[PDB]
Amino acid sequence: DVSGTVCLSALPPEATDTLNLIASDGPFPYSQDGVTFQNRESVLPTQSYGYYHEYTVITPGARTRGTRRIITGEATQEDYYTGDHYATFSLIDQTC
Repeated sequence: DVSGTVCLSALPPEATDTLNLIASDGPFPYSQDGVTFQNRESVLPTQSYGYYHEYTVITPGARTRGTRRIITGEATQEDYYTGDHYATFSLIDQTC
């Protein structure tokens, strides 16, 4: 299930950066950014394979990819933020 909605302005500034790269279709910091997200645990609504894609939300000072990501849904303005490594998700509202 989705944990409600959250304004983009209420997320880390890196979330905004990630959405800007997605808008320009890259380039991304990680060649894997953009890979299909399976939604294997069905946390997000059920959709066909390829409906979702995952992108890194950089964590300051991290040597790894961290636990922050943005999962895009193919629908317009459909984006999910996870700060706990795919455990929970919140719908991102870019209008606030």
